[PDB]
Amino acid sequence: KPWWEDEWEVPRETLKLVERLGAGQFGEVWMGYYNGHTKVAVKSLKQGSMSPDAFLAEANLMKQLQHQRLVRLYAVVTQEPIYIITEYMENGSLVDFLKTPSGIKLTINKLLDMAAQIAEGMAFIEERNYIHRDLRAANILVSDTLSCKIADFGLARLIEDNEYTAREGAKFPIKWTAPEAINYGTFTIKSDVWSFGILLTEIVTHGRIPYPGMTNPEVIQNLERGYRMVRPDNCPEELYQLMRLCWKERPEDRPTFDYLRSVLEDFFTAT
Ligand SMILES: Cc1cccc(C)c1-n1c(=O)c2cnc(Nc3ccc(N4CCN(C)CC4)cc3)nc2n2c3ccccc3nc12
Repeated sequence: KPWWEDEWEVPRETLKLVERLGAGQFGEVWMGYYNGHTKVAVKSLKQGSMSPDAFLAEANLMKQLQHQRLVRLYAVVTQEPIYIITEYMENGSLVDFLKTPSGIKLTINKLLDMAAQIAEGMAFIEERNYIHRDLRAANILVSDTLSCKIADFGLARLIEDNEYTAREGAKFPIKWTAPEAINYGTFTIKSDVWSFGILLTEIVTHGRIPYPGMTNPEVIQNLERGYRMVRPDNCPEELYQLMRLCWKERPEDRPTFDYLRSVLEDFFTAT
């Protein structure tokens, strides 16, 4: 819909940027207030850094994917500089939070709770025929009440058939991406499942980089041998075996996110 009819378009005057949370090549992200009282996160595009159409596509997707377990789109300002306003998550990214004095004290019970919350959000994405493609602790935001939500749908895509085929040039994080995606550029919800497995290791190690002491080619070599990530220190065996399900060779053999949610919730109540 044109901006003058779009429910999400709001006057730039309604926003007050208060604190910068991040700055980069394509712009900045700020904590701010909408109409003085509502705390929000604001992403601003650096004119010239990238296509505005590219910048807003993420916001347009989020207009389509709304759920309690996914960071919510709040509004957009489609006049340069273009802004994307969203639901503010007080405790930032999960990978960072798990490293704070608070995150460090979390019991395995709360870690499993969070893991299930994440699988819950993905189950929704899975059900709506979407894929995330960038599922990792860095892309899970934490609230002031210690609840988690899926974020950054920049690579997210509606799946019309079964898979999405990236471009022969597209590049992705080796340690977090499923083999089929790394080798054929083919993504399915099953690829996200693999990423979830990796994310589970990030949770249990309180943010440690997956495959400790290994370079990307070492990782690929070991995977091809049938090996999987070595058991993280202090990782409950039940959880480890759940991770291994996420890492099965055949995409089709990996479980659904609803199954993962279900199991993790049982793990939670058991602890
Ligand atoms: C707005 C937006 C549009 C499209 C896609 C996404 C993912 C967002 N998007 C949010 O929803 C989004 C929602 N909540 C937060 N909270 C938050 C609080 C403290 C810190 N910290 C912790 C303390 N250090 C000091 C500062 C950073 C970091 C984050 N941050 C977001 N951020 C970002 C924060 C830093 C850098 C980039 C960011 N992009 C977003």
